Amino acid sequence: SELLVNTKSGKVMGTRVPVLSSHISAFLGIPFAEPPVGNMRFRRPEPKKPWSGVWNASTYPNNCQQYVDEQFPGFSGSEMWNPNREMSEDCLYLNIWVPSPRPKSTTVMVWIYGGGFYSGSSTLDVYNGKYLAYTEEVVLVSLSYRVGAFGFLALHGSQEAPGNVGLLDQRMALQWVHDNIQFFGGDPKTVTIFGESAGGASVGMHILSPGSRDLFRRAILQSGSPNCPWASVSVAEGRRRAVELGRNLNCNLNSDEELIHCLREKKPQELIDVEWNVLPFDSIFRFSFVPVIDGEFFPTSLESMLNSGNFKKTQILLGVNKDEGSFFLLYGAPGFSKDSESKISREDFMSGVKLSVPHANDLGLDAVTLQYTDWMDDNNGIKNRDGLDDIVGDHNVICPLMHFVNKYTKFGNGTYLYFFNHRASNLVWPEWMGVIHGYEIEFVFGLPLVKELNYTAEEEALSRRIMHYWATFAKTGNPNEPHSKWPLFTTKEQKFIDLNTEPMKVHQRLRVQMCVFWNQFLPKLLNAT
Ligand SMILES: CC1=C[C@H]2Cc3[nH]c(=O)ccc3[C@]3(C1)NCCC[C@H]23
Ligand SMILES: *[C@@H]1O[C@H](CO)[C@@H](O)[C@H](O)[C@H]1NC(C)=O
Ligand SMILES: *[C@@H]1O[C@H](CO)[C@@H](O)[C@H](O)[C@H]1NC(C)=O
Repeated sequence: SELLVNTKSGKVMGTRVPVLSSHISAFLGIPFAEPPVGNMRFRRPEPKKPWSGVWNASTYPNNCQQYVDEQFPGFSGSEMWNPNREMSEDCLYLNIWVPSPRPKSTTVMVWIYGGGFYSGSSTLDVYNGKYLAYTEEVVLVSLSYRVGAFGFLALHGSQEAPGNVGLLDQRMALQWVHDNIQFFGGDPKTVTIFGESAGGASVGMHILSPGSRDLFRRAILQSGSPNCPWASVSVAEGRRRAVELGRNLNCNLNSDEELIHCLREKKPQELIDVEWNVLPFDSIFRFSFVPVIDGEFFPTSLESMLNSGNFKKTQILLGVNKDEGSFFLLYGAPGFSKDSESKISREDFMSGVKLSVPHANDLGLDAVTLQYTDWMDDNNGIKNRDGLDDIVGDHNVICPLMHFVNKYTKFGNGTYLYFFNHRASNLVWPEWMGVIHGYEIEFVFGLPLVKELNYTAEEEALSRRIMHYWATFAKTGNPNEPHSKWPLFTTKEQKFIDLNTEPMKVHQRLRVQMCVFWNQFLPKLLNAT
């Protein structure tokens, strides 16, 4: 039977699922590690003990314990990202969608969710791999990993809460896939990891980390880069945040062992309740528990690794959306609201600048402000709103990604860059938010192919184009159909393409004007001052 698979960890039984008037197999909730509960909380994941009998892989697993967004109760726009299954620390499972009939050795894609390392679920409707698996005939895997303090509390030096364990969870799932995907018809030597936002930064981190490199072949990064300003902290800052968390739960802070023991005696929600209290500055696009530059998972600083070519050399496909910053300004910056056009005053603009570059001194805040203000029309509310949107997106996603792509391309074996700028016709978020962070995902996963979802014919065609670009690249290292063009991104030309419903257009030097400011000038200014 097609729904029965014997793996090295034991036998699993899947389920048939309908998709676009057809069907494929799905093995949901396959465990890849021992439950990270009790004394195991904060510890590195342990490989799953093989089992006898048949594991029921017919239903989605629990979602990891995480902060739940209740900023707009009942609103589909935000609810679609919240956990849609019971939360539990016993959450280390993966999902696999397999074409029917079962392939023998086909292209494999592994998805990594990316809610800023503090949230995300492999079970969201927007992450349903059945459309992509089916349409492109690939074996689609979505993994899970601990988020928040559970996945990233870091007390460097202790073996109890070393930090980066959520990245280790990802690595274990990649290892399981590498070891067992052949049994589901996938080619373990042709695995492409892909992810968005923190998932995109994660993908880059596995490209960098020596211990993760051999577990996959190619990589796709969507609106996320490993060098993003919010994607990691130093060992010292990580330690400070762990101590501060303990201080918030009235923990004994006499030793690491004292602190860790206390944190393990707290219920999941108690940790989540005070998680946002440990940030060092009032800021946006900053998350509490993220990867730590530790000397193990990351041998040296990211920049020196990038500079010396110390990373997996292969092909990558990546890009960004037009208005990456809007979501974060909506959730926090003074002046933005979901139901108004959010025209911004000069004063709120400046408050926004400060929330956006929290580490900067006044001179630095002045430099940014100068750079993004139209001094002829400095009180124009629309311009202030849009400039702030660009500041957030440029600083947090685009420029860090452009720096990564340029550093990578000097040593890689092929780069393909895109700029996604199509606003979905059925978007429930206000128009001022534009092409929002995370909204290219639904096209990558092919939801536009589903009639009831209300997309236009043009949108369905865009989704098919994107899915085929992603799948062809995963299979060959080139998104273009041989003898059927998305140009290769090179150090010299630096070409990229737009992804929308209009005829493809090739461009060059994506936001180079602003990224020279964020990647070369500002860092220099903050270091001199
Ligand atoms: C940090 C973050 C980054 C984006 C990616 C993401 N991914 C998730 O899985 C859950 C929430 C989210 C986010 C939170 N909130 C919903 C809109 C997308 C963004
Ligand atoms: C688990 O598998 C059994 C069959 O062995 C099935 O009846 C059940 O519905 C599955 N999941 C549930 C509902 O707990
Ligand atoms: C990738 O590597 C192969 C051989 O190692 C080489 O022939 C090819 O030119 C490289 N491609 C790129 C885009 O660098």
